[PDB]
Amino acid sequence: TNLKDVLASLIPKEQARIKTFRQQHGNTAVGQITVDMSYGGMRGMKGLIYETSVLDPDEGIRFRGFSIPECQKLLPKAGGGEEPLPEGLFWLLVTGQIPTPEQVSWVSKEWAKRAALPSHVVTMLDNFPTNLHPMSQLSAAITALNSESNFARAYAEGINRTKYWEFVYEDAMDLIAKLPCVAAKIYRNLYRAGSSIGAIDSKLDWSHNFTNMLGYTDPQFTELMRLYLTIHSDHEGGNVSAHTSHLVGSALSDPYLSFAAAMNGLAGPLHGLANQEVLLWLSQLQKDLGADASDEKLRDYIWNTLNSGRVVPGYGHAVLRKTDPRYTCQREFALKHLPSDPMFKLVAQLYKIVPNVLLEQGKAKNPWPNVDAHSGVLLQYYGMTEMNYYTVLFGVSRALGVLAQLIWSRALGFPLERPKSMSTAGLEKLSAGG
Amino acid sequence: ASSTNLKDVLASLIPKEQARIKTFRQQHGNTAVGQITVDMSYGGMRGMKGLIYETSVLDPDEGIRFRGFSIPECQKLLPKAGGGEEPLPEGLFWLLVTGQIPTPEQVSWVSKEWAKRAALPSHVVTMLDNFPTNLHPMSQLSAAITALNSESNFARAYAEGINRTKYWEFVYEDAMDLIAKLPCVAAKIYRNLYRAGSSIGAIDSKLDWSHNFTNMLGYTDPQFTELMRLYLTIHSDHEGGNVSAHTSHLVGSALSDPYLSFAAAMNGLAGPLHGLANQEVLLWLSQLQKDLGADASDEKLRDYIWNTLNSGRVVPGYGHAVLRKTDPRYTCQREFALKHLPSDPMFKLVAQLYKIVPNVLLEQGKAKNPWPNVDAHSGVLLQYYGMTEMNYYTVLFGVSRALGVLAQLIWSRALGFPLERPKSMSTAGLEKLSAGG
Ligand SMILES: CC(C)(COP(=O)(O)OP(=O)(O)OC[C@H]1O[C@@H](n2cnc3c(N)ncnc32)[C@H](O)[C@@H]1OP(=O)(O)O)[C@@H](O)C(=O)NCCC(=O)NCCSCC(=O)C(F)(F)F
Ligand SMILES: CC(C)(COP(=O)(O)OP(=O)(O)OC[C@H]1O[C@@H](n2cnc3c(N)ncnc32)[C@H](O)[C@@H]1OP(=O)(O)O)[C@@H](O)C(=O)NCCC(=O)NCCSCC(=O)C(F)(F)F
Repeated sequence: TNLKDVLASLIPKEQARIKTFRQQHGNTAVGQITVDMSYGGMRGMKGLIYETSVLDPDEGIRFRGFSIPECQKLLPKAGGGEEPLPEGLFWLLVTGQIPTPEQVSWVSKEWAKRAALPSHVVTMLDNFPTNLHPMSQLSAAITALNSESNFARAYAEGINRTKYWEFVYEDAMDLIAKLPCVAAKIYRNLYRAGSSIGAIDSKLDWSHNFTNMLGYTDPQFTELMRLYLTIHSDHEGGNVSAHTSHLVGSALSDPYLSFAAAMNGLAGPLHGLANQEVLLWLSQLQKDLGADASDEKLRDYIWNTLNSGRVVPGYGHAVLRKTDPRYTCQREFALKHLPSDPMFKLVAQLYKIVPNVLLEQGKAKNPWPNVDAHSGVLLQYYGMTEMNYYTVLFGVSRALGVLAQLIWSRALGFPLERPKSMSTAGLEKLSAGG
Repeated sequence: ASSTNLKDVLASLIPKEQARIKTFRQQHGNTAVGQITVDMSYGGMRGMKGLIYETSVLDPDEGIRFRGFSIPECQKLLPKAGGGEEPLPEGLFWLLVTGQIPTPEQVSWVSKEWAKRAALPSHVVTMLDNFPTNLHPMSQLSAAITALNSESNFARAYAEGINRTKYWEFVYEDAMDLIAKLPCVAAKIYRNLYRAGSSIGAIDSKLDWSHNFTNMLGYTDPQFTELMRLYLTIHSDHEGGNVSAHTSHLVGSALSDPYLSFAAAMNGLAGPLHGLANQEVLLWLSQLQKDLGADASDEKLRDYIWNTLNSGRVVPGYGHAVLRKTDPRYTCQREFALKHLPSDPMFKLVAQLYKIVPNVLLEQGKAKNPWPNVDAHSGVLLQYYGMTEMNYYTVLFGVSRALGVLAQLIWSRALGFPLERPKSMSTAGLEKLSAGG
C-alpha cells in the first residue's frame, strides 16, 4: 500500500544510523588487502556495502535476515499455491519487512499498470536475427529502453541529490514491470514463430502474466516460475551481475543502463550462463553414457572432464563453501513433482559423485553445487527445452535484487566506486620484488 | 625488441610474464599491501588498491603513465602521421599491449589490420538505422556493441571447449575486430543523427585509423584529423580503477566476450559522474555564456560558480577520484588550444575558469581535488572545428577508451586472472562485526 511512502520514511532513519556509525568506526579496520587478493579477483576482500542480502559461506543467503525456508513459509502465496510470490520478496528486500497479502497485491497491480513497451524496442526485437543470443537481445533491448528514463531526465533537469532515490524508484518499478514483456517477446520471436505475446491480465501476479506471455499453462509450471523468480532475485552484492549494476549505478547511470550492464555479466560462462552450460553438458552426457549410467561410468566421465582442463558446470562457488540452499530448494521441488524424471535422477546421482571427485582432485574450494546445477532440469521437465533461454529467466529474477539495492545506494548517497589499480611492476616496487 | 605481427610478438612475450608473476606471487602472495576500513567500504572503495591492471598506472600527483611513459613522453616518442605532430592511436595501442614503443612500420601494420577487419553485419546496420533520434548516442553505441556479439570468436571457441591457455588468442581476435568496427559504428550513429542518414563511405585500407574515422564522420580539415589522433590517443586508458575500465574488467573476468565486456563499460562511461561529464561541461559552459555574456569579469565568474555550488550542483570537469592535481590530459589539451585556437571565446572562458574555479573549490572545502580533469577541456576543441553536437562527445571518448580496456583484457586472459568476486557486507552485519555506532 504505497511502497514509495514506506521508503520515504525508512530512509532518513537509516541515513542517521550510518552517519553516527561512520563517525564512530569510519577508520576502524575490517580487513587486510594481500598480494594474492589483488591477483585473485578480490577473493575474500570485504569491499562493498550491500543491504538487501547477505551471504554466509556455510549457511547460504539470507534476504533481509531471512533464510530461504523462512521466506518459503513467511511470504504470501498465490490463491491456492505453495510457492512464494516474488512480489513479496521484492517488498521484503526493499522494506526489510514481511509484506502482508494486501501489500503483495498492490505490487502485482503496480507491475501490471507499468508493463508497456515503446515501439522502438518492439521493432528492434522484431528485427533481431535468430543467431543473436537471447541474453544479448535482452541486454540490448534494455539499454534501448533508457530513452524512457525518468532518472535520466530528472538528473539532466537538475534534481537535488536528495530526490535521486525517488526517480530511481520509478525507473526501477517500470523496468521490473516491462522485463517480462521483453523476455517473452524474445522467446516467442525465437521459438514461437514470432507469434504475439498478447496481454497483461491486470488481475494476475507477475509470474502468472509472464508464463502466459510465454504461452505455458501448467499450473505447476506457474508455481515453479514463482519459486524460480523468488530464489534467483538476490545473492549479496559481490556477485558479478550485482556488482556490475552497483558499479555502473555509482557513476549515476540510470537503472536501464545499469541493469543492462549487469546482464552482460550474468551472460558470462562462469556466471549466470552456467544455467545453460549445465544443460548442454548434461545432454551430451546422456548421449554418451546413455539414459541410465553407473556411478562408475559417471565418475570417469567427470574424472575425464577434469584431466582435460574443464570445469564441472554448476559446481563450485567463489564464497559458498557448502551446498547452496538454492540447489536444495530446487531438489525438494523435483522430489515433490518430477522424481521419476531421468534427467532429474541424473542430476541427483551427480550430486553424490562430483563432490568426492572435486575433493580428491584437490583444487576447488567448494566441492558442492550451486543454484545453476539444478534449475535447468526443472525447466526442461515442463517443456521449456530451449536451453539458450534459461539465463534470461535468471536475468529477470536478478532485477528484483539489484534494483532493490539501486534505490538504497542512491538513497544513502553512496558515491562513485573507484578503487586504485596497480601494475605488477609497481606492486613489486612496493614490496621489493618476486 | 621488434618486428611486425603483434600476435606473434604477444605469443612470445606471454610466457615470460606468467613466470614472473608466478614467482613474485610465490614470494609475496601473502604480503599485505594495505588496509580496509569502514570508511573505504562505504566510500566506493576509495583509496583501496585491490585490482591488478598492467597497461597504465595513475600517479595522483603526476598523472597517468602509459607503459611507464608520460603523455609528453608519448607525445614525442610515438610515431606520427606522415606530416603530423600528433601521435597516432595505433602506436599507443602497440605500446600498451607490448609495453614497448613501436616503430613506424609496426604502426602501419596496425592501421592496415584495423582497415582490413572493418566490417559491420547487416543486423547491426538495420538496428542502427531503426533507432529513434531521441535514443542517446551512447545507448545506440552500447546496444550496437552488444548486438555485434553474434560475431564473437572467443564466445564460439569457448563453447567449443578450448583450453584456458588459448583463451587469450580469441580475445586478441575479438579485440582487433572490435577496435576495427567501432569507428564504423560510431560514424553511422553520427550520420544518422546529424547528417540526415547519409552514407559513411568506405574504408581506405591505406589510411590511419583516425583518418578513416574523420572521413567517415565527414570531416576534412587536417587540423581536425590531427586533433582526432590526439584525442583518441589521450583518452586511451586511465589505469583500471575507473568505472569503464573496471566494468570491462569485471565483466570480462566472467568469461563474457569482449563485445559484451566493452558494451557494459560503455554503460559506465555514459554516467554523468564519468565520461558523460564531456558533454555536461559543454552544456554548462553554454548556459554560462548565455547569462554572463561573452566578456565576463572574474568576479561575475566567481559568483556564477558560487551559484552552482549553492544550487547543490557540482562544477563539471573538476575534481577526480584519484588525481590530486591538474590532469596532464587537461594541460595537454590546453597546449593544443593555445597553439590552434588561441582566440576562441569559449576556449577563453575555459582558460578563465581555470584560474577561478580551484580557489572557490579550495574555499568551499569539499573536494579532495580542486583542479580540472580531462573532460573540462575536450568539448571546446571539438566545437571549434564544427563538431558542435555535444550529446555525441562521450561516444568519441568511448571509441578511445576501447584501446586501453581491450589491451588489458587480452592480458588478463593471457595471465589467467580469475573471477572478480568480492565480499559484500550489510550495515547491520558490519556493525555487528565491529560493535556498532
Ligand atoms: C564459480 C567459480 C568460478 C568460482 O571461482 P573460484 O572462487 O576461483 O573457484 P576456486 O576458488 O574454488 O578455484 C580453485 C581452483 O579450482 C577450480 N575449480 C573451481 N570450481 C570448479 C568446478 N566446479 N569444476 C572444476 N574446477 C573447479 C578453479 O578453476 C581453480 O583452478 P585453477 O587453480 O587451476 O585456476 C568456480 O567454482 C567454477 O569455475 N565453477 C564452475 C562454473 C560453472 O560452469 N558453473 C557454476 C556457476 S559459476 C558461479 C559464480 O559466479 C561463482 F561465485 F561461484 F564463482
Ligand atoms: C570525479 C568525482 C566524482 C570524484 O568523486 P569523489 O572521489 O567522491 O570526490 P571527493 O571525495 O573529492 O568529493 C568529496 C566532496 O566534494 C565534492 N566535490 C567533488 N568534486 C566536486 C566538483 N567538481 N564540484 C563540486 N563539489 C565537488 C563531492 O561531491 C563531495 O561532496 P559531498 O561529500 O557533500 O558529497 C568528483 O570530483 C565530481 O563529482 N566531479 C565532477 C564530475 C563531472 O561532471 N566531471 C568531471 C569528471 S569525473 C572524474 C572521475 O574520477 C570519475 F571517476 F568520476 F569519472
